[PDB]
Amino acid sequence: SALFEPYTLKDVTLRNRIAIPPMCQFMAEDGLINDWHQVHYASMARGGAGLLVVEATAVAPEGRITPGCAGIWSDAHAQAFVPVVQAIKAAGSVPGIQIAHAGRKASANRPWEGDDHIGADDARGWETIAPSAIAFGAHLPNVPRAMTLDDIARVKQDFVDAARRARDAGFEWIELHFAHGYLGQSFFSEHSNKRTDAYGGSFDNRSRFLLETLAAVREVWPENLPLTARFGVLEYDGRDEQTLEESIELARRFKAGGLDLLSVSVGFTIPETNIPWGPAFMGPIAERVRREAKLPVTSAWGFGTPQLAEAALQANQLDLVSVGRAHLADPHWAYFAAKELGVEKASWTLPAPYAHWLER
Amino acid sequence: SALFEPYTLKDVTLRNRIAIPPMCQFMAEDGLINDWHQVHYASMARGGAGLLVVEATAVAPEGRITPGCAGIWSDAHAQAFVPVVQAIKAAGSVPGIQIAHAGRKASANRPWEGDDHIGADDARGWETIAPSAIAFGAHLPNVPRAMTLDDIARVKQDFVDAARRARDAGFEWIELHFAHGYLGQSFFSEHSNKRTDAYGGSFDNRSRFLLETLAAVREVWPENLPLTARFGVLEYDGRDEQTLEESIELARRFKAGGLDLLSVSVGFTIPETNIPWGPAFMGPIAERVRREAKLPVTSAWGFGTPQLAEAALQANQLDLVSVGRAHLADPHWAYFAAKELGVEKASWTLPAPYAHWLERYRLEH
Ligand SMILES: Cc1cc2nc3c(=O)[nH]c(=O)nc-3n(C[C@H](O)[C@H](O)[C@H](O)COP(=O)(O)O)c2cc1C
Ligand SMILES: Cc1cc2nc3c(=O)[nH]c(=O)nc-3n(C[C@H](O)[C@H](O)[C@H](O)COP(=O)(O)O)c2cc1C
Ligand SMILES: CCOC(=O)/C(=N\O)C(C)=O
Ligand SMILES: CCOC(=O)/C(=N\O)C(C)=O
Repeated sequence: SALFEPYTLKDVTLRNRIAIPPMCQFMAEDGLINDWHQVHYASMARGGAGLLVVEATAVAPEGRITPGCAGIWSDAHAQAFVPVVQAIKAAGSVPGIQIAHAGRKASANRPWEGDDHIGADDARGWETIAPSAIAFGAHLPNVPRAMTLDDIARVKQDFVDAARRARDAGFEWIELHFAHGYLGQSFFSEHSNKRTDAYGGSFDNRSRFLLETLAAVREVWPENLPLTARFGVLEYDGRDEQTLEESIELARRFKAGGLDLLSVSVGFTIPETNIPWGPAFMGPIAERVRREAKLPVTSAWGFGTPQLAEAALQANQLDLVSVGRAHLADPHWAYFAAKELGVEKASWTLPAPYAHWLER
Repeated sequence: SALFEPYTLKDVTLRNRIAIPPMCQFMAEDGLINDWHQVHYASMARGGAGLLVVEATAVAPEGRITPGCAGIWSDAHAQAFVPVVQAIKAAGSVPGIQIAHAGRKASANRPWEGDDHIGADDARGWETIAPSAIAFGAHLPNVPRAMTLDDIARVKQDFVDAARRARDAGFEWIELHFAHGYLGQSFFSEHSNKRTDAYGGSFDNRSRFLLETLAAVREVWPENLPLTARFGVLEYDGRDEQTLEESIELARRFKAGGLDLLSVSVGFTIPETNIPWGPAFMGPIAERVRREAKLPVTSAWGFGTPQLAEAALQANQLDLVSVGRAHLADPHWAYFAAKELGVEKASWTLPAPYAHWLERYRLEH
């Protein structure tokens, strides 16, 4: 089974090709994780996935999506991640973290608490920032404050500080969150970036915030640990061929700037789109990024059935298959996949106290 | 769905009829549980089961099955369970514990490390105790020493102390391990009990250790929390009708002694048996105990699919369905069962950070 072949990248060896992508839990308080996250991450890691990327973790308080989002904007926040890192590693998985800034989508309620913007004057809300003073719209109406050059410098340094904290907490894999309509994605997209200075307009200018942030993080993130990013490569906004071509060029520049692997996703920059509502539509798109930018990739969105994950690898569309919601449903999904694909000694995907009893 | 109806026993209410039965993890050191157990139990409790009975926990060091078994023979051992109790409760489940003494099956290797008795020249082992100096046989050849009267008094007091510690740690449900060929079961069975004193040689004498231990625990265990036991009611040794009749009479005496629920199992007292493993094969046996002894019951050993669990309740065989190995495979099995049975808002079997995203309407529209 291709899904259960190991994978090497820099000094890291993943025991299989199953990655758990970042999934916000909305359970932190003032950015601090707690026993929700400790059990959640340790259980999924014991389930057998080779890599576990911890949820979008804000580089600054205003970069949280919600009041429940994790943060890494102080040393105390970073120290709280140490037992999570160590439990993931003790399970034989590789601990990663996605560091993030929600941009204009920040200051929102938790998804099961309305999912909508909280006003900045509410005690629970705060002021949001973005490349341009233009709202997402729909349930996120609040107009963000357009960033100055000083704001750009400050946020970049927050990403750098977050990466250094993640390093010292023991994460072995980092992912910059440049996808999903948050700050980085919104600098890239002409829908949200109306700037006419050095950070807007041309392809070079729209790419600048992302490339400068990557380069600044690269100075502090160890050369021997994978440096990765998530990026939305199309929007399903009627401009897909041109947008994908530009995104592939940015991926080439990421590679030239030291990126080791790209998590290929959708932009979600604006609500006026027509994104597919079915599984594995990203397969051929991720494949094109991988082949044309000559860079390892992962992708997600419906690959959480064992045969689909296996097919994507056999087709060389992906190097790792990210499986998100299936791991919320079943933290031992990797074992389920091994069983379904007929892997020899499939139960030993799990630790001995489970594996011994579940042997075929 | 019957499987998702609440159940009340004494002053404890379970949110559904899915119980996670005790399952040894073999990961403790010197009886102390650790991060293995913390995550293991918290994750299963978040999975939605209404009751989680923590694994066989030794009342005394020599009553561990293996060097990896949990213990509760000191207050520090009990304190180690406090965060497990709290995590199970925080998840909305009810924390129980099975307190145990492995008897002649003690001093064994972990199942994936040979599963057999530790040899004499291995310093990890210890002398075992039992009603009589007779080995189980097969892969458990070590001969135990026959208990003295003082040993009997001491082990009973160890059960009392263990129950008091479990109570003080916050457990809301206790299960005495009188099954599976361990110390209590071995007092009841004529295969293993060769005594001629007050503790063997008649039905009353063979029942005595179990009834005295129950009564001693009852003095310290709160009236308002379920007092339960697991007991092997037949052996599949060619003596089933007579053995089941005696076991059901003992169950009636457990009820008279304040037992609130019986976990109905197989004796496993000796290896020379022919157990007819199959789907839900214990259903009719559990129903017979339930009806003849007039005691609520649970059982296990093949109910671990959503339809088998639901059917055992619809057939009036069980009050709670114990689902063991399926929860090792999938800690969120209770959610899986709710989904498979078409329960309304099935994903809300889980906490919100999972339930929101797994809502069937959200997934389908
Ligand atoms: C609860 C939840 C939280 C998510 N949080 C993040 C996040 O923090 N960062 C991110 O890049 N994507 C996030 N996403 C997207 C997932 O990483 C993934 O792409 C998506 O769930 C699709 O994969 P799946 O079909 O296997 O679930 C989240 C998805 C879910 C369901
Ligand atoms: C790993 C494991 C450990 C077990 N440990 C115990 C135990 O501590 N106490 C007990 O009474 N039964 C124990 N048993 C038996 C289970 O409680 C249960 O009866 C058995 O798994 C059958 O139910 P199932 O078909 O749902 O798995 C154990 C079973 C397993 C698989
Ligand atoms: C829909 C795209 O947005 C995401 O997946 C996400 N983070 O990236 C969350 C928290 O939902
Ligand atoms: C087979 C009967 O014995 C059991 O189920 C048991 N404990 O009760 C263990 C640890 O295996």
